[PDB]
Amino acid sequence: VNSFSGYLKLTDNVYIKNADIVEEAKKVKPTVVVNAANVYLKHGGGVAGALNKATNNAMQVESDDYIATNGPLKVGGSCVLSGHNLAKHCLHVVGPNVNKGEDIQLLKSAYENFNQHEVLLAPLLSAGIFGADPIHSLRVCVDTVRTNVYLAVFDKNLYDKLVSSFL
Ligand SMILES: Nc1nc(N)c2ncn(Cc3csc(Cl)n3)c2n1
Repeated sequence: VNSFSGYLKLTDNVYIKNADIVEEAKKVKPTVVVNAANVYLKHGGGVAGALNKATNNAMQVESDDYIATNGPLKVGGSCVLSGHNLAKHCLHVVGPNVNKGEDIQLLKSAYENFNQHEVLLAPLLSAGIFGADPIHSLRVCVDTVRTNVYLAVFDKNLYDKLVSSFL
């Protein structure tokens, strides 16, 4: 038993809700929140900008020290950093950004990072301003992640479409 409430059950291990990831993390305080990061951990918009803003820029400060020491992530890769006031940990995961010309086949690789964590609160990777098809991202998530993932979709209209089209 965990603290997640109000989710539609999609499969044995995947759940979904129409929620802003920031409000959802502040309420649950999960062990792991996933950030939809870029390789530079530059948290400008989408999920990253919203999460970072909620940490009063502490996420960005921590991230800049990480990059200065380790260099950029790979597309498809991840790193674990602090969750600040939102979670114990933040798993920064880089899905392919379609609007950047990155290979969408790396979306499966990106979701594989979730399997290193028993339970996660996460957004749909590569959706929204990353330019991939959200229906596709949800399908790759369900077909790749084996651990317990609580998916949050902020756009109501998108949420309704994802549910009604899910096989
Ligand atoms: N659950 C949630 N909460 C937000 N505050 C939010 N903002 C943009 N998206 C969609 C998204 C997924 S991956 C990238 Cl990039 N954007 C969000 N999803």
